[PDB]
Amino acid sequence: KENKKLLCRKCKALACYTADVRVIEESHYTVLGDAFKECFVSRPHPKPKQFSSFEKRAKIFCARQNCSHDWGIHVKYKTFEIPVIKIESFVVEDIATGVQTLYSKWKDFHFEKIPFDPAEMSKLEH
Amino acid sequence: MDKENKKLLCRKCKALACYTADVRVIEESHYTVLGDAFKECFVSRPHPKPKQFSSFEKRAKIFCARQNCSHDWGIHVKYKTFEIPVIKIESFVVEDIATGVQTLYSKWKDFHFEKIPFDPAEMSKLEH
RNA sequence: GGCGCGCGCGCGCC
RNA sequence: GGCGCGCGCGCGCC
Ligand SMILES: [Zn+2]
Ligand SMILES: [Zn+2]
Repeated sequence: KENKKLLCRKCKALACYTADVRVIEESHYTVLGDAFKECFVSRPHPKPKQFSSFEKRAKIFCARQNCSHDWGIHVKYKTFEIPVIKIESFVVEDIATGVQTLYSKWKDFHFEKIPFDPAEMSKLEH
Repeated sequence: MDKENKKLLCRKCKALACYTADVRVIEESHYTVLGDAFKECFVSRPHPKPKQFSSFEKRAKIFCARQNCSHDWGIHVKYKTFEIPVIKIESFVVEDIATGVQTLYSKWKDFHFEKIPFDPAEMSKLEH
């Protein structure tokens, strides 16, 4: 349906749009685009682990000045290296009303959840 | 012997608070404790945001009597003609007497024991 | 990241 | 007190 914005919960800076969100295995969420990479920084995860289909390499934080709010992790998924965000760190804002809402779990936030597609990235990267 | 009775220990200092046998439930939601033995285990002071709700008149927040703990245990209310303490299971360690196993419950609804309903006749029979 | 629990605390409703 | 929500810190399992 309509498009929404994701704002950092701590500093409230624009993070990304739900239009660029892709769902893996119906439970993990990543964001497509090179623009988004400017929004977060990556750093060594203290306790690296491997679950489901990923290999946890680091945690990502808000790229902003004094913010650095924990946004999620960065992993290895198949032939890719992608960030994985937790809805709990962001504020969802309806673009046409300014109405903001907070979700604790991805399952409680109902929007168009488009599945992650490897062919969708090799088309934008090649 | 009844091997369902449980001890309630202050979560912060581990001191004995009371037994589940002395616990009475008001309106299927609020839990209070019977007897003076329990009255010696806590202290109280006026509540910040309180008073009227349900059939209660929140008259104070109660804490663990141990001067080196003072853990929050609940509140004291005016219920009908009585003045009673109301406790939150979230503040205690549940220890099963028969096996010593300790458990932590965040909600009364999760703690399963023989829940005896509060009854004024009981209150009275013990006052005279 | 998902799920779960713990510790400390704030706010609303009754 | 019950119920809901949020803030900060930590742990377990995958
Ligand atoms: Zn931020
Ligand atoms: Zn204590």
